[PDB]
Amino acid sequence: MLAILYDRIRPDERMLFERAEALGLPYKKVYVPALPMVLGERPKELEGVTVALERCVSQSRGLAAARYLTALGIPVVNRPEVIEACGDKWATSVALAKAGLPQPKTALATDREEALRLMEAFGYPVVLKPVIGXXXXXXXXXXXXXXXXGFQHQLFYIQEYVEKPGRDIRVFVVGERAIAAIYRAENCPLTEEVARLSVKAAEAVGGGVVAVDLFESERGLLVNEVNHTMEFKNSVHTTGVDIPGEILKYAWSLAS
Amino acid sequence: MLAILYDRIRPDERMLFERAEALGLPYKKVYVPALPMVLGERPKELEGVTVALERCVSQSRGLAAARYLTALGIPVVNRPEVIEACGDKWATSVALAKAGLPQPKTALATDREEALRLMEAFGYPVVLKPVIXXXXXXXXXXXXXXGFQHQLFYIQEYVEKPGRDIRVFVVGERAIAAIYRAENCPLTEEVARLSVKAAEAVGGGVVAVDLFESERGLLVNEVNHTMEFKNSVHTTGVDIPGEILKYAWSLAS
Ligand SMILES: Nc1ncnc2c1ncn2[C@@H]1O[C@H](COP(=O)(O)OP(=O)(O)O)[C@@H](O)[C@H]1O
Ligand SMILES: Nc1ncnc2c1ncn2[C@@H]1O[C@H](COP(=O)(O)OP(=O)(O)O)[C@@H](O)[C@H]1O
Repeated sequence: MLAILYDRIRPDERMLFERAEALGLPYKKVYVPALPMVLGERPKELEGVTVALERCVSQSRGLAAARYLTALGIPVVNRPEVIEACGDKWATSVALAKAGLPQPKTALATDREEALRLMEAFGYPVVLKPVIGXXXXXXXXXXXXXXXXGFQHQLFYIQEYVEKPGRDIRVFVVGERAIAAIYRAENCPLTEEVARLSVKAAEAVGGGVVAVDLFESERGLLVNEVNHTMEFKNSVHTTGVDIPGEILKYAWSLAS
Repeated sequence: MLAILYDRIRPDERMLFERAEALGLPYKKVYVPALPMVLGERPKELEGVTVALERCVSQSRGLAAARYLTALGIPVVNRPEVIEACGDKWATSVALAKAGLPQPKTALATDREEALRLMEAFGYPVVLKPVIXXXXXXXXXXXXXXGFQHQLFYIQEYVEKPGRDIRVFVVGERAIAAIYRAENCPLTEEVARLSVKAAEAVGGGVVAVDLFESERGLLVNEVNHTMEFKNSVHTTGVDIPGEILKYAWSLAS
């Protein structure tokens, strides 16, 4: 049977429970915070589980649990590798580059002084984002100011400022299919071009269930971010697609 | 040519430079803190580099650079996957479990209350370590002490050790030396075999495997991605640096 791992119940999780009940798909709810994860001994709460859907709000918690499941030999929708490859912007941009996919000119610095040289070499304005878990720099003074105020110790994610003739698009990918999209809201009727780029980006980080955010730039479509635990409460009505049901079925088909 | 990535120069790095010079192995030093890492455009400092040895003291820095090198299509000794699989104790224990290797009974909690239940279920005394260093005597001590590593508690059983801790230096598919954490521990087929498998379990490459000689036999404790060896060279009389440089150079691409 299917196991839905969670910590805080959001409308998205609520919708997941309801669809599984209507679909007649065997499952059980598993509250992670209280789950004993001892290597070598399967917990009572996991008795009879053949596949799991990792739905925790906390990234660190969700990744730790996903890793435990792989140790118990239970398949988990969105493998550890995918979850970490997504929550780390530098990890994600590196994967898109290796896969030869289009994205904004991007760079990384490991100290404050090097960050400045790059921003200067890029030319203002420029953007700076946190590597884990959002600001346009106007000039050198603003740069210095922002830079002053685990594996993510002193890292600076620098990106070019993109001019956008169109609105940002968000595509919901399930396995090898793009099933819905929106303008970040109106429904964005999927086109073969958008669908194609989205699936490749999903594949570039390892496959699974992700939401790909794109920019409609003057250079064309560019990949911006890839999320490992997509939110969709509003998107269901906006697009009219049964996002939760598609997610549950995909997961169930990997049962082992 | 080979590229040695570094930030702070320690005796270990000093020894690496010297051995490369004596071996007649083409290389160049690369100061990471000042290296421009822009996706899509290879830096001047990397011109002519066919393979790299990641030697930064900072983990976050070393891992970020190793990733960049994979994007430029340059092989790096100790791939990103190995580096992170090593610097994360929960990640490393999970990998040893999947490979069916012996280790101390281990568990992980995601909140303070669950940590206590486990310590209690394990029985005192118990050990607690940072995921990325303290023995708990009883419940009172437990209560007192209590990015992707937010609020995680690594709990391990207290192991009785009739022997001394051993450290093995693994290069590829070979265990080349060992020591008692110091005397030289003449490698035995048993120790060498367990060490190579642990190295393979996290992805392979160049690592140091620390073992416990417990009452249940040999148990794997930790696997380090950037092994230190200045003292070990004399203690064991083995050319650790030269073995490391050759291994890397053989992966040239
Ligand atoms: N490099 C960039 N150039 C111009 N605008 C950007 C850039 N990166 C992000 N933005 C803008 O920042 C906002 C959201 O940024 P982001 O941190 O990437 O999160 P998300 O896109 O998932 O909401 C959007 O309005 C987006 O268009
Ligand atoms: N589970 C354990 N039981 C008893 N002693 C331990 C245990 N884990 C670690 N130690 C002791 O802790 C010290 C070092 O611990 P550790 O954090 O694993 O780093 P390292 O072994 O790489 O030096 C050693 O004296 C070791 O024997």
